[PDB]
Amino acid sequence: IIGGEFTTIENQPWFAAIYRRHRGGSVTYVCGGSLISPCWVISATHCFIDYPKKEDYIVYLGRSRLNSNTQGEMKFEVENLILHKDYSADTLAHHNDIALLKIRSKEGRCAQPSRTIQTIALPSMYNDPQFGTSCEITGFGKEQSTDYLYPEQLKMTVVKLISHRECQQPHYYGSEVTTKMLCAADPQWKTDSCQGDSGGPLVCSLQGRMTLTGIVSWGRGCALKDKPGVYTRVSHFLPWIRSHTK
Ligand SMILES: N=C(N)c1ccc2cc(C(=O)Nc3ccccc3)ccc2c1
Repeated sequence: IIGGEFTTIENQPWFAAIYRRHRGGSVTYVCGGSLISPCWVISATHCFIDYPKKEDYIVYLGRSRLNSNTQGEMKFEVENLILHKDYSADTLAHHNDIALLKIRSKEGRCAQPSRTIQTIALPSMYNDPQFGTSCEITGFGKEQSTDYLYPEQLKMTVVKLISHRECQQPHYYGSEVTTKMLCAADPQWKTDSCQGDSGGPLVCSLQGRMTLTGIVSWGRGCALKDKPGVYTRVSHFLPWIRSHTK
């Protein structure tokens, strides 16, 4: 997250921290995710497509720091890694950038909801917030594009949704951004998601309900002028999510 504020997991209790185990035992951070039901975390297929072995992943819920075992956190392995069969990547745009991770503790249990571990509601069909609505993003991604390290403390920021017609303007993304994607950015271009925030949530309060409107997917650079963050439009994928979690 470029700009924004440092936060803790009690403020974003649906946030999942996803890591990967390498040959030799080193563990590195991969992407964010969101808890949609006790056994299911939703994220972005581009985070996993090049390393599709479910055994390599570690998922934490209730974790506030990249290298601390936060009090109350829960650690999980991935029982089922579901990648979207029509996922694809263009030079900038990622398509069907959505994935499901069925999670299990070493005892075979799903998440236990608590003050610091909670689900986030899915959106309803054909009912996303209007352009100009403020939504929040959360993640352990880069603080500056030139950084190679990720921040130790979880961050959040607030951005505004941008219409499809504005996002398809020539100086924005043209025809590369589709109706299955949602743009969101800072009008002053000082805060955004960045590399390492992929898979994480874009949460919008809609009609008084906190909702997982989007999933961090792609963007040209980070916090660049006329280059919004692009998010998978979760409401489009409700049939896919329902069918793949049944
Ligand atoms: N400007 C943004 N909001 C934004 C969002 C997501 C991003 C993802 C990556 C990224 O590294 N994606 C990726 C990583 C590995 C394989 C495929 C895509 C880089 C910059 C981003 C900026």
